[PDB]
Amino acid sequence: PQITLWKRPLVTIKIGGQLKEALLDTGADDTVLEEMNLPGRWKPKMIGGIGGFIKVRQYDQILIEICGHKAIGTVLVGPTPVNIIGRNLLTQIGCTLNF
Amino acid sequence: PQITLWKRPLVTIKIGGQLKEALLDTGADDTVLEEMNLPGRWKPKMIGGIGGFIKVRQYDQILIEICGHKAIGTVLVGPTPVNIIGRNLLTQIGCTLNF
Ligand SMILES: CC(C)[C@H](NC(=O)[C@H](C)NC(=O)OCc1ccccc1)C(=O)N[C@@H](Cc1ccccc1)[C@@H](O)[C@H](O)[C@H](Cc1ccccc1)NC(=O)[C@@H](NC(=O)[C@H](C)NC(=O)OCc1ccccc1)C(C)C
Ligand SMILES: O=C(O)c1ccc2cc[nH]c2c1
Repeated sequence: PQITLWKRPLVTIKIGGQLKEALLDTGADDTVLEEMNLPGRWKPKMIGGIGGFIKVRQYDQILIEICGHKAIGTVLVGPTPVNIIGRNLLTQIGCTLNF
Repeated sequence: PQITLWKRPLVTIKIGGQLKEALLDTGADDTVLEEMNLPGRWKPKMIGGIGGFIKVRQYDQILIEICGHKAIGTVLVGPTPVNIIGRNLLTQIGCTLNF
């Protein structure tokens, strides 16, 4: 699709077999989602943003669908106020900025 | 341009005869710079991110060029480690996300 930016670019995602919604975020290096269980072993990570740092669990090689488009990569899970799809997954679906 | 997301989408901006660089940020409602010398007065404003909330300095009607595209809008000055072009200005240059 082509998504204009008059409102937040929230889209449907599927992860862990569950439909969620998440922000397509070109200002995020990483993907950070709300609390959920994911397969495999996680490792602790800190991520920083506006306001400071938070503690997350890093899961590698996770399947996610973003508007039906499949990506595999690292998903961070933790107490974020919004589900964020970062560049690590945006690149996998061939997402670009255009003007 | 059509900008891929393998690295941060930093672009040249011009504000008050100063060239800077800033991140094209679809996850930012607002535009936030670390500094400028924006014409005098400002209004306080709160913004939030992943780590919590921060007070910033709001300036209205600021003229900015983003990759040579002229825009006018609100610019916040706040504790961001990276200059951020948010959706309030991305819309003005016709920027979209595409996949
Ligand atoms: C999501 C993270 C993985 C992401 N960070 C990174 O990519 C990394 C790895 N961080 C990194 O490099 O950190 C280095 C660092 C950290 C701390 C100190 C010094 C240096 C990030 O926070 N990125 C932000 C910018 C940034 C980039 C690099 C370093 C630091 C900050 C966004 O682009 C990102 O899009 C977030 C996503 C987000 C949205 C909503 C909630 C939480 C997070 N938006 C924002 O932080 C913006 N906020 C907002 O747009 C919101 C939601 N609105 C808002 O506040 O509106 C007004 C309002 C709200 C509430 C009440 C009243 C008014 C902000 C830049 C303006
Ligand atoms: O999920 C956790 O138990 C946890 C605890 C501490 C840290 C530090 C970074 N990530 C963490 C996750």
